[PDB]
Amino acid sequence: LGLSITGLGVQYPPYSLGPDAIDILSKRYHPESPAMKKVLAINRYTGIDQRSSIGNPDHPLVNKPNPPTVKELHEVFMSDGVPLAVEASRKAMAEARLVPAQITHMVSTTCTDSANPGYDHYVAKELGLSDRLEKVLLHGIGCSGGLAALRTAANLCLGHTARGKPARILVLALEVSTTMVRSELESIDALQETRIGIALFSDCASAVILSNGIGEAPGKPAIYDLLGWENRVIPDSEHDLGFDVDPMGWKVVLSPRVPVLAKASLQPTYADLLSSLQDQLPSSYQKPADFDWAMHPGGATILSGAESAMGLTPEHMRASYDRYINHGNSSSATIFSVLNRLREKDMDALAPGGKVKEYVVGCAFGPGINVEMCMLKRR
Amino acid sequence: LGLSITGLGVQYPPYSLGPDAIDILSKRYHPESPAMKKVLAINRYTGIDQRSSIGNPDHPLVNKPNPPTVKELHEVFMSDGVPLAVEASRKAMAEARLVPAQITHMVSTTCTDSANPGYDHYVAKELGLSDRLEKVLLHGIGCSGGLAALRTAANLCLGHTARGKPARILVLALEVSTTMVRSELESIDALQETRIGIALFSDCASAVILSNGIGEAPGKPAIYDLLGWENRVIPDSEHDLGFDVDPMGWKVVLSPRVPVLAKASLQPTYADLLSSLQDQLPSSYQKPADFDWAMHPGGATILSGAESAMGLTPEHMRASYDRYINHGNSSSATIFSVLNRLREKDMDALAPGGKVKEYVVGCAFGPGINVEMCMLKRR
Ligand SMILES: CCCCCCCCCCCCCCCCCCCC(=O)O
Repeated sequence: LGLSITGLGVQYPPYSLGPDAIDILSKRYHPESPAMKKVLAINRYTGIDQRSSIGNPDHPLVNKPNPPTVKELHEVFMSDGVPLAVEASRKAMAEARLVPAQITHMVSTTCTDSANPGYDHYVAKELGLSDRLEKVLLHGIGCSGGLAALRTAANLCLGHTARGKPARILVLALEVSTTMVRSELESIDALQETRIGIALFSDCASAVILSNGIGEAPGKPAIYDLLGWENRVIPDSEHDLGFDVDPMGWKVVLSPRVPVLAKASLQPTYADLLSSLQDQLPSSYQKPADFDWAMHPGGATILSGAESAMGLTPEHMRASYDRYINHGNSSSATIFSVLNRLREKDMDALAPGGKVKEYVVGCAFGPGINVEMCMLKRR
Repeated sequence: LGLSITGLGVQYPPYSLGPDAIDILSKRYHPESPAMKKVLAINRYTGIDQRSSIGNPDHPLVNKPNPPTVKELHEVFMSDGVPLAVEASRKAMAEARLVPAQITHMVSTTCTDSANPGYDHYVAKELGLSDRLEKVLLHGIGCSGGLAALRTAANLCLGHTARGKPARILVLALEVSTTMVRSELESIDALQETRIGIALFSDCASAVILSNGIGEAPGKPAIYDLLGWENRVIPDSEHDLGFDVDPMGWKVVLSPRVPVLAKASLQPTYADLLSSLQDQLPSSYQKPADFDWAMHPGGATILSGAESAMGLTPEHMRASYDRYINHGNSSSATIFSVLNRLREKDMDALAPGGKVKEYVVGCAFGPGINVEMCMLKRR
């Protein structure tokens, strides 16, 4: 295929918040109620130690009499979110040793903004990218966005390959979820339903460069080679997982069924992934535990579910646990943060069998329910 | 390249709104004011006779004490817009002689909805498309979306060509703008600014099937072959055109510069398009007047601007005027409606000098400002 990730960059925002950040804001704006009690309790059962945020509980946006409107949310997405995407993209470009003029496409995603021009326009502008740049801003897909953007970039790379053209694609995910805290609080208080969104999600931008190899001076270094991918939708599961537009932003839909449906989808999707490319793999990469696993940490039960279904230890998904515990679920931006972390020396120390694996399965689930899986070779 | 459009389908909603529709609603919900007076005057000089709509001025969505919220807008996008998209897609597939299992990708666009799962998920499910379908839902681009989606589908088709696989891509645009009438009325009244969007925009869904030829019969019919494409961003023009998310939907941004910038972009974009394919065109197809022009009718001065810049008659853009006069500006869905109409016998009889052209230039502009242009060969 000639497809390789030649750079990765991750930018988390300045603030790191413990579980009491939610308690502070809840107390400030709502009297205690049964549903709030339940959710405040759940906020402490996730296994997330700290979450990344563009701000703290005293930020003016979330301290109005009302939750901020979707317009007010957009304003902060641009002032505090966009800067993170530019820095993540610069880092990925620096690692890949590419200059702005060499970027041929950009595939971006977010589920926590709506805008025309889209946020990718402003990022490309700050990076000084070409006025001829081909851009894709994906919408509709939430947490599976990082891998869906990577898969989309792969297809686009191969389109240029078919024409004998160099392709260097900036693949970007930016999520700013923590600003919707007051919206979720209002829904919990007024509707008295146990909405677990406030407990899970955080802010982040992450980027990789995907190259089709054409035009590279030979023997050029890469971090991962992209070998293959699979994608599926789980039937009759639209009502289980979603993010509905609202004058207050977007409202989380997240049912108890989600981690059950996700776990059941793992084994047959992995089978299809592996069968499409097994003849490219060595004898030491045959069963799920032989690989390192870059799982999107959608929640604690996704990780324990995956360990259970595939027969893995936590250390097989060490970088996933690392991001989840220390940063929380940053939706589409999390997966590239995981792949970035996985190749660092202190994750190497924790490799199952004392063997850092040459092959990595990536996996993510999102609204649909959409399942995304990919196979990487780590150089 | 082996790329062709093998089917097209267009579905307008049943209702047609004359210039009185805006008068009815404004009088019902707002006092007389200078800004309202100006907009009501301008409305009658747009060059539009009728605008296609999912409803009439007595629709309950637009007759509440306040404008509908973006949540209420989504509900109607889903109930009234999605069925148009399913039917436009069905018709494109029918002309292409394809069954649901043959569709390998879907590339969709809208700027008048935000949802997760996006509207494309629900359209694909209604059509019975594959659980393995690769989907792209574009955001951030508004009116240029039809051609951006076509261009994106072109790169994706070629991705499959690189692997020797068949690609048949459903390319879909759906816009429902008429529902934001109370939002724009409120802005005109409140801000006392002459906002002309209310007078221009309408509702439509349109779709094409783009094929990469692999596994097609030798010399398989098509309606158009896709020969090439160009895309550019006009620098320093983000403020000139846009669609900002808001509790009441999205608010139109439009400066006086737009017609001049659009007009001025034609010559260099066209020159680049043609330079990239000079020895694929006959010498009888060199200057703009040599081609038929499928121009996105953004407004009357866009069509007249193009005539002036490029030395064309109104009949060079006959299908563009036909859509504009009779249906209004349906944003991203308009271009495929124009391309569908252009090939009808009725438009043939109005060709410049009675010469129906073998090559068609498609052109659209949207927020960015993004310019898109493509070269089609008509069969
Ligand atoms: C800026 C001030 C910081 C305030 C305290 C920080 C705590 C914030 C709680 C997080 C709110 C979560 C809102 C849910 C976002 C959902 C993301 C997409 C999920 C999906 O794809 O369905």
